[PDB]
Amino acid sequence: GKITLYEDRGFQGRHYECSSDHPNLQPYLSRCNSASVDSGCWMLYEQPNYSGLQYFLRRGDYADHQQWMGLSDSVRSCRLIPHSGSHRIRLYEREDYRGQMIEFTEDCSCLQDRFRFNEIHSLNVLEGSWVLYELSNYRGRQYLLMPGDYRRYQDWGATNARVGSLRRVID
Repeated sequence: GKITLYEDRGFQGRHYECSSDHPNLQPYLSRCNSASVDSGCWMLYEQPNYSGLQYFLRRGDYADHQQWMGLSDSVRSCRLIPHSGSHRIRLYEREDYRGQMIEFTEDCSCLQDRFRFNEIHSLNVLEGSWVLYELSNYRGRQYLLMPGDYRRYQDWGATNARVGSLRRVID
């Protein structure tokens, strides 16, 4: 993967190129207003050490932060999301993997068309990396999920449990 991040809008000002996860971009860039993704799938974070608001970016050019749906010019850590060949996830109605459950191996643009819960309170990533979204059609807050256990909603970094769509990360 390769991404170039620029301080100024329209691919200007001081820039910095990443090829791996970077937990602290502050020594190399004091703001981020445009980005170019040459390869791979990336997650940008508003705060350092993979903290704060998250934004998914795929191969392409982003002339301003609103183009990746950011609300500010704070990008302070990033992750190169790992490729997978298969994806499988389970979502649960309540904490600790109880209540009604649903599984996906495809993208789901609208969770409520399959499930009947505006909120999801635990989940299991069995394969592949996924971006979870607060709202249907891949809108609202974004949360990266990677293979592993998520037993409450605060484990994917949310402060609420709204989930309305789910996308597989693919290159």
